[PDB]
Amino acid sequence: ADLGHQTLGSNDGWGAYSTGTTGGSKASSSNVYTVSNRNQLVSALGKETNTTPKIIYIKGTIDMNVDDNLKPLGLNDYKDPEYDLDKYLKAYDPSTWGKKEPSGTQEEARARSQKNQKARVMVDIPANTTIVGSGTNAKVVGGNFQIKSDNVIIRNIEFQDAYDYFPQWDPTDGSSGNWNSQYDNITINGGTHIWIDHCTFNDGSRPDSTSPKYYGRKYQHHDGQTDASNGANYITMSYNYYHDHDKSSIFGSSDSKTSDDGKLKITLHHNRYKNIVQAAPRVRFGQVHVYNNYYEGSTSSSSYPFSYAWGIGKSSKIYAQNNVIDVPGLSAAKTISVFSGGTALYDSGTLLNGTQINASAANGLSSSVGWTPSLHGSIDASANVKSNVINQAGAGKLN
Ligand SMILES: O=C(O)[C@H]1O[C@H](O[C@@H]2[C@H](O)[C@@H](O)[C@@H](O)O[C@@H]2C(=O)O)[C@H](O)[C@@H](O)[C@H]1O
Ligand SMILES: [Ca+2]
Ligand SMILES: [Ca+2]
Ligand SMILES: [Ca+2]
Repeated sequence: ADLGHQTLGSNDGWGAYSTGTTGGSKASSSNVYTVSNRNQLVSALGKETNTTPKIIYIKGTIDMNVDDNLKPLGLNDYKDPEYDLDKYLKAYDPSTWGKKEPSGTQEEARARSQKNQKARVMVDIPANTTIVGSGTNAKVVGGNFQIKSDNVIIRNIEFQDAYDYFPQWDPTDGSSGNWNSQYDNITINGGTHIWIDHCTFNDGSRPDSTSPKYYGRKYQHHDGQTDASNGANYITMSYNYYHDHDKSSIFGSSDSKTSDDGKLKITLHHNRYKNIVQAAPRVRFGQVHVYNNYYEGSTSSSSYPFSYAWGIGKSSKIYAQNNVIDVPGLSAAKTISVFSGGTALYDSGTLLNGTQINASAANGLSSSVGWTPSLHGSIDASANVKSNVINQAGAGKLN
């Protein structure tokens, strides 16, 4: 079968559980689409009631920041009449505003501005859908695909620059505050039976090195790359290339969402993470199988310095096998970041800078996560992971 018609293998990660991930493989003739712009994409997807098996081939570059005539939209097109960046900055300067949450005219105007862009860039993917890139140059630019449905395959697409024109200031986010934006490339919001394979995720032509600092903090236009929240379950992400981005993959969005316990069952394998700062992945609650991934970066990089690979969040149950991390000078312990409530990590075969390490033991964590993954394909020796992943991961590697 071609990429449009292929299904997730019956052993290929958590996505293969129960009914598995077949996407729109069973699509009838009238439900196979080829799309090359936002209008065609939105027409093909339809609404949440569009649950018939469907296949969507993406041809070329699809820019999501466009109006109904496909004319590009920017800051001044989305801006609420009452919003002004200068006045926003003046209103919420810690020097005069202090550390209270931004409120009043400018923040309300920014929120409205944000919703205006959201209307264009954010799109829901209905049940029983396969979306695949045709050829080697299929791109989604500025878009945020959201999956709340069951049974969705996304493959062979380069997702670029899910860019928010209206970052929100939060003075309480961290010890010196932070700017936060709303769009990921893909958000799995309660979505189930999902395969994301051979995709590329990056910040396009607007990397964070092109954003200024306000209040001494990066004016952050991006959020996540592939995030999963709100009971998202039975997901395989394989052979993806994540690069040049801050926060990559957050699975479980809140310590308070205890209903995520027993969910967020995600398998990540053969993914490449190059110049990713953090959260690759950051996990709360979930039984997450992380195997044969390759991580490369620098702690001293001027654009996207390495912070950590695995985030051991509250009640996380990461099961890691034969992953390879290449970050000069990094200690075994600092391969991961442990957050309150994170107490356990299974890792075997972890290679740091060519040396076998035990990331869990280096951090005083229990090696018992209470499960062993049965749904997986062949496991590469750590020795071959770097080569295999560099050669095979990302969009434009099949076609
Ligand atoms: O900004 C986000 O997407 C995340 O915010 C929180 O992250 C923390 C900090 O805000 C962030 O700058 C970095 O230091 O990581 C922190 C963390 O991972 O805890 C939330 O905890 C995340 O779920 C996410 O919303
Ligand atoms: Ca944050
Ligand atoms: Ca976020
Ligand atoms: Ca997100």
